[PDB]
Amino acid sequence: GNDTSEVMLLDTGWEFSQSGTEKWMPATVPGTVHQDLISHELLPNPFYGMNEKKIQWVENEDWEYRTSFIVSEEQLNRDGIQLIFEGLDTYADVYLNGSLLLKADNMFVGYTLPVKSVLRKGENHLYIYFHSPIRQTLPQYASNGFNYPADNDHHEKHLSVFSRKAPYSYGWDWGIRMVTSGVWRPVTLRFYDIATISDYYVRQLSLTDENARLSNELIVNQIVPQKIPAEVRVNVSLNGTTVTEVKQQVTLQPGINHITLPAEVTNPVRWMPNGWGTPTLYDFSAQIACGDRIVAEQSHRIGLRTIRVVNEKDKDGESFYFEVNGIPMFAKGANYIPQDALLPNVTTERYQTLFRDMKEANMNMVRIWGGGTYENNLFYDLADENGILVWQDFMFACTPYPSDPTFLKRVEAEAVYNIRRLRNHASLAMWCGNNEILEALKYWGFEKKFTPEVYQGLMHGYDKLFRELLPSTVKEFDSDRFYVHSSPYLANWGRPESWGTGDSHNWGVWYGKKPFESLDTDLPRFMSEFGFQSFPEMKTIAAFAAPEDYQIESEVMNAHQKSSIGNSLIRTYMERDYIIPESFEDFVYVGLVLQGQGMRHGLEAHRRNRPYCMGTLYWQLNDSWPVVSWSSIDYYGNWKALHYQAKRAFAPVLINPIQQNDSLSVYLISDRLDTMEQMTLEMKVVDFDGKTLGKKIQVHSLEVPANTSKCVYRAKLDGWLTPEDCRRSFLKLILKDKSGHQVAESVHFFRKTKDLQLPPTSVSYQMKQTDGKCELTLFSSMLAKDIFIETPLQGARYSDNFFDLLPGERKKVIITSPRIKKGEELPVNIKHIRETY
Ligand SMILES: *[C@H]1[C@H](N)[C@H](CO)[C@@H](O)[C@H](O)[C@@H]1O
Ligand SMILES: [Br-]
Ligand SMILES: [Br-]
Ligand SMILES: [Br-]
Ligand SMILES: [Br-]
Ligand SMILES: [Br-]
Ligand SMILES: [Br-]
Ligand SMILES: [Cl-]
Ligand SMILES: [Cl-]
Ligand SMILES: [Cl-]
Ligand SMILES: [Cl-]
Ligand SMILES: [Cl-]
Ligand SMILES: [Cl-]
Ligand code: NA
Ligand code: NA
Repeated sequence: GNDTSEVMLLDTGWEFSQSGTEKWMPATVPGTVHQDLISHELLPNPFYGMNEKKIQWVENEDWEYRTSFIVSEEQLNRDGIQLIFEGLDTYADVYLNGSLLLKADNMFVGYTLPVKSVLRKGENHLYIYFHSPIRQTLPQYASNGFNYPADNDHHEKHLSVFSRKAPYSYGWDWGIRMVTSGVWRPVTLRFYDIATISDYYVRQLSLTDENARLSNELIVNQIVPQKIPAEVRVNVSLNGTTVTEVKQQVTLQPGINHITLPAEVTNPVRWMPNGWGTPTLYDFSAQIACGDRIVAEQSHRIGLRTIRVVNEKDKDGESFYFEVNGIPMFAKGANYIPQDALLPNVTTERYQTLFRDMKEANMNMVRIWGGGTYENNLFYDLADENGILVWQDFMFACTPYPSDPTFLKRVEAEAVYNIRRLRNHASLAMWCGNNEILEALKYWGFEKKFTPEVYQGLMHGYDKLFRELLPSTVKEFDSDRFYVHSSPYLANWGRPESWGTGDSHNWGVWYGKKPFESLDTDLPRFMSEFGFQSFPEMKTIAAFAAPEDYQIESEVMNAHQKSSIGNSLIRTYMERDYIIPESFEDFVYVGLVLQGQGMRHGLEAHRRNRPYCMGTLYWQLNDSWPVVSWSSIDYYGNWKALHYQAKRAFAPVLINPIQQNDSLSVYLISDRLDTMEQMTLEMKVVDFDGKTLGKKIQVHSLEVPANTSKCVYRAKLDGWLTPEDCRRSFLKLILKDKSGHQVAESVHFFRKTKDLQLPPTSVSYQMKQTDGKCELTLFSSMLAKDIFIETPLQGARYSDNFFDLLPGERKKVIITSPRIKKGEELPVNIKHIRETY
């Protein structure tokens, strides 16, 4: 960083051409073939209506990129010059001034190339030829004798498995097929003296409250022929002030040098996850000094913490949980997918907003699921500074893969590159070999699809990749981080004997058609996947569809559904709990309410059942395009009802009323580090007009210990509420400390929404609108159920939404958007259940 090197970004002056046309046009780099075409209206909007079919032709053509740049005489006399490609998608021939520098074959590898002997004083010409990844792999497929069973690869021929390229680019059961190419990450040229730091690893040797012991491991590449005396320095600082400083004398030899400097931090300030404290980061800087001058420098942000994954046999089967700084931590978060069909269109602002969405929803963990990418350095920096643990899959999902020597050598290159790239992040907690490949080999009926000899080949192939190569590479390069070969590693949703062993993917809800209530009984040791779909709200549907298409199974809505079951299954689930509205608009509103309430029920069952269950990661956080899917946040950044419900279900203190077998239990759930003493629970039945039925019920002298779920109240329904009252009232619950200050509250309904006697009502609101802001006060004299405050403004944020407005209780809501202007009244439309029939 702060050294005598000069860096030139090659981010301007690029042109592209469809190969064999000789027509050139301006391009943006980093970027994609598809975005470059869109920018010159050579493709329609890939996301609108039926346009998916209309853009498939791009994957059959080859594509060429070129730029030129100036090098001075002074630059050419530096000791060394490197050209760095952080990403090429995928089969790319790189030519500089007549030299073939590189034949790239892995989207997930960065390439560092020496170019000083090939550079010229004046103009320099860089050309890149991108072979179609389809045409490049058709002969490979022809030679194979069988088709890999990759059902998410939306083509007769399943060519995805032969290419180290983002699996979802070929299609997915929530995804558009956009098999793109190009310079997907930045290109840089570094001019320097003596040497570069190829790698800086801060290895934590031990950590106690009294001391942290580190080993600073440096790989230094020396480009000059002489022996060079040098001083290696490491500076450890906190908030700009030096904590400790160490140095070592060396003489650097030509080529690779290994340097190790120990360092200690007495009374260390620990990194803590979101909800448990501050995600404190130290600045570790390494310098190579030759005389006056600092020839190379590299820094990392470093969090001092311990992370142990506990996976041991016990009385219930096999445990699966995270211990952070010595304390077992119930996991709360979601599975993350790519934010766009076109990865470089995802901006810094969009990454910062997604981490804001996770932190505000009380999350402490994200799984980077194995059909996407190894994410960019910014994703992992934001995880570090927001206290969110990362579960990292390798990029293999839902099919067996090849295991021939050439293919395994490509995989080894990506594994070593991305382990060294990511191993200094505080957030990084564990590596996972793949998503569901063992499950697929055991249970998806491959015995019947292939010969005995091919099935046998697939099974031996699984072990070579997932039980040998990947675990050895983690042992060698990240030896204190946990690795598991697959998620889920043994449990099957169809086999209850197996649920006590490791993590679960519960396909029972959605694919199995089970009701949401099944989640109270079908418990795992750790839920790493479960979910339910929704249509996104109307302002997103209008981005891909017209009013002619507003039907659950129109041609266009079916084109924005990629699951087998499809859109009618949502109708099937809705009927069990809600009256089905006639309006499409009203159906969509109720679908959002449905997904939120059903999933929140599962999240609550998982926390309630700790310590048998030690975490829950729902499917899925986010969307790559305008689509019907399992997401809690649509493509445009709009929170669905699920996201507000995840935030509530993940609250550090939670009152959880649960009704089973005509009785009510109330559990108090805490992920706090401190115990709470002398607490009062208070409850009160209130009818849909605001009249108390009976007296208040009070439970005193309650203890809520750190990191526990405990029952503190049970009562039969017969003898308390009339069946008529269960249709016409709700329970208010509140938790207060010794002094009577409120620390939590909850609302309970005794019957399904469709069996409620909801009074017709209207929600009135006053509005005060300034620049960037609108403050609403809401009022109804009768209960309004599950209200949705709807506005046309894309990405508008709400203090709250998708909540019950209680009878004669005024409610303040704040709406923020940089697009909100004083004197330009924001349109507001307030929906509620009773209005839909
Ligand atoms: C789980 C997800 N629910 C889908 C199938 O139900 C599919 O994306 C994949 O199997 C995921 O792991
Ligand atoms: Br060089
Ligand atoms: Br180099
Ligand atoms: Br050495
Ligand atoms: Br990047
Ligand atoms: Br293993
Ligand atoms: Br019941
Ligand atoms: Cl020196
Ligand atoms: Cl937490
Ligand atoms: Cl076969
Ligand atoms: Cl219909
Ligand atoms: Cl309820
Ligand atoms: Cl009404
Ligand atoms: Na990079
Ligand atoms: Na919990």
